[PDB]
Amino acid sequence: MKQLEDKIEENTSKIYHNTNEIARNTKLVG
Amino acid sequence: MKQLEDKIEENTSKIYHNTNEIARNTKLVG
Amino acid sequence: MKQLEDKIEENTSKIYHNTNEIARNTKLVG
Repeated sequence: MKQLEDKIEENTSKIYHNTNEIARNTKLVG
Repeated sequence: MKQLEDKIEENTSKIYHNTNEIARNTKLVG
Repeated sequence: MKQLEDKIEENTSKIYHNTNEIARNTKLVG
């Protein structure tokens, strides 16, 4: 369970940062 | 298993939406 | 464990590719 939870959280964090950078680019292309 | 599967699916959904927004921005920057 | 690990890795790969495309768009909007 716990190492798998660690891997999922690493992906959750990568997704978080990507979502912010996508939003930044969305604003610039507007 | 099942709560972990729930978390993975939440990430799969976030990735799905991000992929669509990235494609949108890709088209605009072309 | 193993099928769940497979699903996590599929997400890790999708995130990898999205990160590269986001970087590409970031450079173009600069």
